[PDB]
Amino acid sequence: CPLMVKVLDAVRGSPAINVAVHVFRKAADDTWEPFASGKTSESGELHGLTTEEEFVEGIYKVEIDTKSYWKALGISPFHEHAEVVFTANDSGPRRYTIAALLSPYSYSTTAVVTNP
Amino acid sequence: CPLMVKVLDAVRGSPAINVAVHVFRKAADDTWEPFASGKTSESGELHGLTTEEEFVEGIYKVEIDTKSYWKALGISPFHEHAEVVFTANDSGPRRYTIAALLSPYSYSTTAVVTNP
Amino acid sequence: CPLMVKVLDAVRGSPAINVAVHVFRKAADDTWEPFASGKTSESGELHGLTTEEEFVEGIYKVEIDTKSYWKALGISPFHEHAEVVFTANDSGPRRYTIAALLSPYSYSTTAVVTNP
Amino acid sequence: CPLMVKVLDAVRGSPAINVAVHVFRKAADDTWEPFASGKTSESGELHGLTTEEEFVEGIYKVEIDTKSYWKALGISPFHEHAEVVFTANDSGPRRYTIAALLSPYSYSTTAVVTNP
Ligand SMILES: [Cu+2]
Ligand SMILES: [Cu+2]
Ligand SMILES: [Cu+2]
Ligand SMILES: [Cu+2]
Ligand SMILES: [Cu+2]
Ligand SMILES: [Cu+2]
Repeated sequence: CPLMVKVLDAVRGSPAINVAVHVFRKAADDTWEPFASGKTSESGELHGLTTEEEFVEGIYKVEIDTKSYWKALGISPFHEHAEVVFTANDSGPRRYTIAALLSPYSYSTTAVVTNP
Repeated sequence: CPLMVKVLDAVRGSPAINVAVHVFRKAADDTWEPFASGKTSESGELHGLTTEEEFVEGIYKVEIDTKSYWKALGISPFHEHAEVVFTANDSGPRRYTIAALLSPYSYSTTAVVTNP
Repeated sequence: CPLMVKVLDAVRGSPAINVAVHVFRKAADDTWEPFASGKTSESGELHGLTTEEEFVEGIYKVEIDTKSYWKALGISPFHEHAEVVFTANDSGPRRYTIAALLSPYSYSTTAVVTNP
Repeated sequence: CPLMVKVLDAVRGSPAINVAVHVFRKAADDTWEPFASGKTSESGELHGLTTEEEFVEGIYKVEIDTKSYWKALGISPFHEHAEVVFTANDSGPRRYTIAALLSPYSYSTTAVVTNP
């Protein structure tokens, strides 16, 4: 993968399992175009979103559907989503990991960029 | 001020001054109606977005735009568009503080909800 | 108050009330001398730890103890001992705010340094 | 590994490479006893700190030497360390990952516990 998402749950101290993730890419008309989506695995990871050939230079939006996650567990959270926007491949091809840490009233997101 | 926004820069341990903030409210037809807007002061806060008379039950979006903040540091390239969507006053009136913590590859946001 | 502590609970999106805070200052012999202590108020803040006359250049430790906070929620088991160590006023006097964000398996802390 | 540490740099959007990590275990006399230490790899990970047989029930302290890290890069940070305290194996044997996100004025730490 050049693009991985990883989601952690701060309440339970576990990976967030089975969370919906939607990735969008900013188009020429200046809207968000759907790019990929998936659900996190037992380990809280989502691999296989794209190929290197399909993950070109651009602006991407990762949208994690955290409200459904917290409601599945009986908790009414604050946010609808955890979002993060990043700019890809301005200097060509790279591994990208979007790490997200969730709690009912707070979250953080991080983009890690690695040249293998 | 039942609604307040505070923005901080985690590299420089400073308030983020002149961050544009826009707030929207979901209408009956499911479009986003404009609700309030402002800039963060010297202490990174924005108060006076609304009154309790106008801040009714609903679904609200707060968008922060950090462009002016970065530009004036002489960091033109990186800047942030961040958004939270939440449900307000569903169990009666509350004071909301939306706090955001910025960094070049990471973003955190937290919400503090009290009852006076 | 050139030194302030703010504690927030990220599960409940609330201030943490009655958190004991202790502050220490490194002495000439490299032992930690007691400097100040207090409890967080209703809004999760502690002010009045010191004056600018007493808050001189030095290396300071701030310890937060969340036991009373958890106990009163009926969460006895989990509680936190957290500590930050930092250098204060090295380039002249500054106001410091040490903010902490608690959760069962995660902890965040941030420092905001301004110059009045 | 039943114990891994993972450190990320929020400024550069990379793993934190070559950071010193010290792990302590709380002893019977109620002091911190040294348990293990190591440096993060190219990927920001430290594996091999212990065996399952040696990582028994107890209270552990992970101390990341972040000040040296930031100074290596030319930045005068706020904190001396990123710390985290956790309780291990109260319910027997588990994989533990201590994830840390660093910036010069803020950090977060998370303990992830997984039953393989
Ligand atoms: Cu959605
Ligand atoms: Cu309408
Ligand atoms: Cu813009
Ligand atoms: Cu002395
Ligand atoms: Cu204690
Ligand atoms: Cu050390």
